[PDB]
Amino acid sequence: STHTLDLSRELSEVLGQIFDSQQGCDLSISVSVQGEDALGFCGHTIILTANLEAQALWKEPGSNVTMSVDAECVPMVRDFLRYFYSRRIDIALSSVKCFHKLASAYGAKQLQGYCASLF
Amino acid sequence: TRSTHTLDLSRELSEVLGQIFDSQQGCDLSISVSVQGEDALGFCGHTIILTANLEAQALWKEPGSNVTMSVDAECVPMVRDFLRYFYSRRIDIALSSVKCFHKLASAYGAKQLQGYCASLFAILSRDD
Repeated sequence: STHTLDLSRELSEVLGQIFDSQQGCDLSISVSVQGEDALGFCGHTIILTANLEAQALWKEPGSNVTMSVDAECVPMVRDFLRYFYSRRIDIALSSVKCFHKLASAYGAKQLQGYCASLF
Repeated sequence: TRSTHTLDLSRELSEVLGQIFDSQQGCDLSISVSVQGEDALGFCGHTIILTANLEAQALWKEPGSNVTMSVDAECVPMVRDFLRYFYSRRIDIALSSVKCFHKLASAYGAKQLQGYCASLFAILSRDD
């Protein structure tokens, strides 16, 4: 007889909130838009290296990664990076075009396959 | 705005986080398990994962810190599964371990585990 306790349902948002806080980072993500560095974010190598979707972000702790995105796709970058942590993403008609561009350019094969089927 | 398509691959996360602890690589916390004074067994933690869990409140320390855990000689085999529970957020408890797992949770602020173990003996009050 073995009685199991499971509180693992929270883990999707638990990991998502680690990215939201932007504290204890060991990776710097710069978002260059129209030449100049428009936005900035940070990552946690320990969480990122565990996900095959975040293969583009599999770098040495302390490395600076430069993300070049279209001016149209600037609001969809935060959700895209959070998807590597949370492993959950909500896609609408207006964002399926931009999310497919990001997944193709940054090796998020599962997301790329999902966006392609939504057309 | 009327149609939203959601992708969810978050089911893996219980074991994904559990395997991070299993590997014992890329640690930024040293956990020394002492039994009757002298050091018996050693482990390592990841502050980023541990600080996210309220159960691991005892392990909420600066990256690089050395944490000492003073446990009973009987509760030594339950130490590895107790620390993994902070990562995986899942634990398998038996009749022989429910006594030890309640001692660990009470002494190291794992309130959810302490509450679960206490409710279990109302069921295990009998032999089998």
